[PDB]
Amino acid sequence: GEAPNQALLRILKETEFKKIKVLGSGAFGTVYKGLWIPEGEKVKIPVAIKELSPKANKEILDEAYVMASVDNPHVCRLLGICLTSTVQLIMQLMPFGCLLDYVREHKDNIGSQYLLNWCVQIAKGMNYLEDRRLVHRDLAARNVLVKTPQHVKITDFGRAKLLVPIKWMALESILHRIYTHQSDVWSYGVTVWELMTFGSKPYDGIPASEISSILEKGERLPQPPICTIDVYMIMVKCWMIDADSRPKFRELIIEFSKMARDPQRYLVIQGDERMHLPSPTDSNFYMDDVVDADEYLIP
Ligand SMILES: CO[C@H]1CCN(c2nccc(Nc3cc4c(cn3)nc([C@@H](C)O)n4[C@@H](C)C(F)(F)F)n2)C[C@H]1F
Repeated sequence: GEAPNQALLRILKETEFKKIKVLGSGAFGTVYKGLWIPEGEKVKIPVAIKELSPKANKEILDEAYVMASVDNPHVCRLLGICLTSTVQLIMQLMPFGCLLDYVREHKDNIGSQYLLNWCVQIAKGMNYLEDRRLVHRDLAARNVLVKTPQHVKITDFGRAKLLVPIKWMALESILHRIYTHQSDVWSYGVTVWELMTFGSKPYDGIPASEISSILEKGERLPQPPICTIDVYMIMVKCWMIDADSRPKFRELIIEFSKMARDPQRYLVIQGDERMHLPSPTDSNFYMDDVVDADEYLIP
């Protein structure tokens, strides 16, 4: 019926990696910036290490299962796990952090080209997850990470399933707990709104229990000031009541790619194209034998 999942789960020794500093901390545990120095390979790989009760152990292994099973340039994969007293997930270091914080902090240097290219990349990553029959269930700008300003990836498979974030959820999901690739499209629309408003909070000040009612009446997130009607119409289509009436991720790739070819026709930003963001062709952008996880293949 379903294809065998032949993904390899790499078990890493504690001695092969070192923690440098804390990147983030929450109820889940803590995420560290680190370096992975495998076997006798002559490589140093920058990594994010998530360090974690037997039920929270099952939750991290379920996320590890999904994360080890993906392989796409716009999705974050699991590099390996370490089985210590506490289970650790070894992931790629995304040095610019999450896209949500990035748009808030670099707003004055974010042009239309970057915003539209990020929409294309997220749609590509989501289309890949759809090809793998994976429903994300938690797509949001907080769960899109920045490898470089020109390269983003979807992460956080903590809610991902085969075949709660109320303000990012489709109406069928809030009311009936129905999740499909089309409910991920709704979240995609909310994520694009977060990018276009440079990280505004959706339905700010409105309690989560009031969202279902507000959506049923037909209220939607407002048109961001930089968006032309062309961009907003796309967002609005992601928020149709009929799931099948919403665009598909494959069509979202096409639509945002056409717009990314003439970005100033679709997003109106003051001082656009005179804006500068770090690129791997900059002084001290990037230390001996350091290799990015994307260039380090198999054991
Ligand atoms: C709740 O766990 C999440 C944590 C983020 N995850 C993730 N997936 C793949 C790569 C990756 N690397 C990654 C994550 C990073 C990072 C650099 N690289 N810098 C930050 C801070 C400064 O913003 N973070 C956040 C999201 C946090 F600290 F929370 F992790 N991080 C996916 C899940 F493990």
